[PDB]
Amino acid sequence: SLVKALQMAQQNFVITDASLPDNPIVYASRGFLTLTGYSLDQILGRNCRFLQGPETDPRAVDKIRNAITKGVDTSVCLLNYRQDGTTFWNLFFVAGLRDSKGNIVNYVGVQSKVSEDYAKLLVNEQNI
Amino acid sequence: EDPDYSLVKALQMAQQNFVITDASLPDNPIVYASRGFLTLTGYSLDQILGRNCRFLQGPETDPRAVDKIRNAITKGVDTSVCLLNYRQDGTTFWNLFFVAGLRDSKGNIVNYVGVQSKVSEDYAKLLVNEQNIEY
Ligand SMILES: *[C@@]12=NC3=[C]C([C])=C([C])[C]=C3N([C][C]([O])[C]([O])[C]([O])[C]OP([O])([O])=O)C1=NC(=O)[N]C2=O
Ligand SMILES: *[C@@]12=NC3=[C]C([C])=C([C])[C]=C3N([C][C]([O])[C]([O])[C]([O])[C]OP([O])([O])=O)C1=NC(=O)[N]C2=O
Repeated sequence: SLVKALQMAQQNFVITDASLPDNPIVYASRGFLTLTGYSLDQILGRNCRFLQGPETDPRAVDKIRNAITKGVDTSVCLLNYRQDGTTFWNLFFVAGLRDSKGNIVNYVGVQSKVSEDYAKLLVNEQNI
Repeated sequence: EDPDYSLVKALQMAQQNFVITDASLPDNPIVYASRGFLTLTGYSLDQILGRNCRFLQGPETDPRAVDKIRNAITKGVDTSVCLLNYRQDGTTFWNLFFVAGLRDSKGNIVNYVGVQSKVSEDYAKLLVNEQNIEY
């Protein structure tokens, strides 16, 4: 009763269109704007990867990239950057929205800023 | 290990037929719609976005069923309703849709997610008899 219990804050979510080449962001909640610091215009049309930066863990990025292309739902905690250049730890959950026949045309992303000590716990788990 | 998200679950059981409304905006207008909702209703994105979902309703739509959602919506309680909707061409179908409010850190509903589905005639009769029980 933790990983899901805390993460439950859902006002931070995006929707992406997989039918467009780089699975770009087609919708972002105002909460996502608040969290990331970006305007709607500087988000829409872009792959969510733009939040990442120098100190972002590449091996973590690889894990979700694979999860997404394989269509499996997963969550991941990695280092993200705001509009201004500050960094927060992002625990986000990505889930593919399958049509009646099982094809993914949209994806849901739910983002969460997590504390330092919780991030350390989540990252170490990923290091296995 | 993995979350039981109100939003994620509502969406996964949606069958690519859903919308997102913005509660902060006047009259809780649709700010996103899946292609599934597009084909179902016959409207284009330009004919949908910025509008309240009530535009799918018409002369025969049960005003009682409508009252049910309106109430559940103002009280921020998740519910599903089966009412008669009208496509852009004016043909009718029975819509069984589910709506769930999304709250911010302060508990305020800032977004709604709706999940619509066309139901067969025989199935509708069932859902409606059940619906009528509370009266
Ligand atoms: C971003 N959230 C997010 C939400 C959705 C629904 C999807 C599909 C992806 C993300 N990403 C992951 C990112 O876009 C990309 O998939 C990964 O970087 C791996 O692919 P690449 O090609 O870059 O190796 C999110 N990434 C973030 O860093 N933060 C989020 O909140
Ligand atoms: C519409 N789906 C739908 C989805 C969401 C997310 C929300 C918030 C509402 C709907 N409506 C209900 C409608 O917009 C309105 O809230 C009710 O009619 C009651 O309000 P009013 O002020 O009009 O009495 C949906 N209505 C439909 O008829 N069909 C759906 O698919």
